[PDB]
Amino acid sequence: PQITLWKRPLVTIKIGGQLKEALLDTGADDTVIEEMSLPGRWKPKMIGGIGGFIKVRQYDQIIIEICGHKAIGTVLVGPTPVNIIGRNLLTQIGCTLNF
Amino acid sequence: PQITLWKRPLVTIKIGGQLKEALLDTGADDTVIEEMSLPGRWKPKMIGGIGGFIKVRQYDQIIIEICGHKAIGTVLVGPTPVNIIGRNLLTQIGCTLNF
Ligand SMILES: N[C@H](C(=O)Nc1cncc(F)c1CC[C@@H]1CN[C@H](COC(=O)NCC(F)(F)F)CO1)[C@@H](c1ccc(Cl)cc1)c1cc(F)cc(F)c1
Ligand SMILES: [Cl-]
Ligand SMILES: [Cl-]
Repeated sequence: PQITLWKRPLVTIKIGGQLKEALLDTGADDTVIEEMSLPGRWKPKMIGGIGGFIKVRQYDQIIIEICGHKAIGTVLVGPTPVNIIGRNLLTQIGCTLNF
Repeated sequence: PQITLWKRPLVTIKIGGQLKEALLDTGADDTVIEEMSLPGRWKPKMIGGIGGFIKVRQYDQIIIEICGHKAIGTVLVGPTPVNIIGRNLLTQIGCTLNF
């Protein structure tokens, strides 16, 4: 698909058996989801951006389905104001910016 | 151009006759630049990011070139960690997300 940017590029994702809405964010290095349980090992991480830093849990090798495309990668879980799909997963679905 | 996301989508911008580097950010509603002088009057604005909210100065109808494409619109100035080109200007340059 071709997604215009007149509104926030929100899409449905499937993660940890749950359907959620998330923002396709080219400015994010990482994928960050609001509090939820994920299986496996995790380690703490700090991520920064506008407003400063938040502490999150880093889960590796998490399968995700984004707008119907399956991928795998690291998923961070913590107090983000919005679920964001960052570059680490956007690359896997072949997402590019075009102008 | 077509920009992949294996690395940060950093581009050159020109504002106030000066070249700067900025991130093309589909997750950002607005465009926010690090401290600099801009002409005219400004209005107050609060923006929220991954770590919370920050106060910025809102300047309207600012001429800005983004990766060689001319835009004229709102630019926020404040304590952002990186210069961000958000949707307000990505739409002016005809940028879309594609996969
Ligand atoms: N309204 C909010 C917004 O648009 N804020 C905004 C506006 N204009 C310029 C900006 F910059 C911003 C800050 C966000 C941008 C998003 N992409 C980058 C993320 O990357 C890093 O954090 N670090 C990497 C590096 F930036 F440092 F490089 C840079 O921060 C929006 C939002 C809030 C937080 C986040 Cl995370 C993403 C989106 C939102 C809030 C909500 F509650 C519900 C929603 F649907 C949408
Ligand atoms: Cl990853
Ligand atoms: Cl590729």
